[PDB]
Amino acid sequence: ATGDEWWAKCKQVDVLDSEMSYYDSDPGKHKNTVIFLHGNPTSSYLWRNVIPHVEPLARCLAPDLIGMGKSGKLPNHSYRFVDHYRYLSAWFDSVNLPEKVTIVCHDWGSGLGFHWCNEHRDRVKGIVHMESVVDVIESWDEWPDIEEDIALIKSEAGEEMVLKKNFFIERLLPSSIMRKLSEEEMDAYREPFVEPGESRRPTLTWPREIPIKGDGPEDVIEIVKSYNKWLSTSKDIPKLFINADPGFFSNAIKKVTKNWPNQKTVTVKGLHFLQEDSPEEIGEAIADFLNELTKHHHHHH
Ligand SMILES: O=C(Cc1ccc(O)cc1)Nc1ncc(-c2ccc(O)cc2)nc1Cc1ccccc1
Repeated sequence: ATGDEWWAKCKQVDVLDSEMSYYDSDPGKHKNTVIFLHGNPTSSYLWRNVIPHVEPLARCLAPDLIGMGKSGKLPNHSYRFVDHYRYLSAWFDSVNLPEKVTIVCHDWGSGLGFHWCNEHRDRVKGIVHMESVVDVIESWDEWPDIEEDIALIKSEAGEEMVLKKNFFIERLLPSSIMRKLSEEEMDAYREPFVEPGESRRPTLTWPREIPIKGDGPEDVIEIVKSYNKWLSTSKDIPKLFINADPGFFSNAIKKVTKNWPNQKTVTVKGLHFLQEDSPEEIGEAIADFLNELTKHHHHHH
């Protein structure tokens, strides 16, 4: 599936001063509805082999975050978490969502989705999350050891690595898929970032936002602390954690969420970009989760 083939099935809608591209399986159809949120450095294309398993059960939306995929670029090249939330938040209001939705999310898309859910709790049918931002990083012994890499990316070498050498696309992304991407799959991911310079800025700002205790930005830390607190006691919100084996953040997520009520776990084969190694098994687990939702079980503990 080429990039042009994927985006040919996608829509665009104005958002604030810009526009966002997005996949919509059933525009205008008020039914069971699932929103898929990608992360860094991917796009809605990441969900292309997952959505077909969910589409029979739900209208599927998968937006391109601002500055990414086929969505607009911001002329000031500010793509902090709050910048992204601004546009995603407005996007939610513009695609005719029913009263409650299910969020499926990955990486920084789970940061944005968790926060959106925290701020619209009455609209959350359920949350599927994987390789997700579930808490502030307080110890590098509980987490993958990227301390030195984050420091490196925060320095001036970050601009060279990403703006000029597109590090996240050309090295990080394929390093954390187990299979080898086809070269039309790789071009799909290169496509939004082919012009060197500031078009790649979103893939540099995103790791610069990572919520590290005593090193991460206070606004992202407060947002994460506050949706982590909410999720930790969200007994009324059904949740699926898709664990990637061996994964990247998966092991740290496994233990950060031990205490969370009403969360089931399913493990699949994968590193960070698990959707490219087990698309079908991720798709089936979502369909199972969605079939169980409709039973609206009254859980005891
Ligand atoms: O900052 C993030 C977002 C994030 C996701 C989950 C989570 O629990 C906390 C934060 N991710 C990130 N941020 C920075 C880096 C990173 C940067 C440089 C480097 O040499 C290695 C990893 N990696 C990553 C994730 C990643 C992506 C692809 C492959 C491996 C790992």
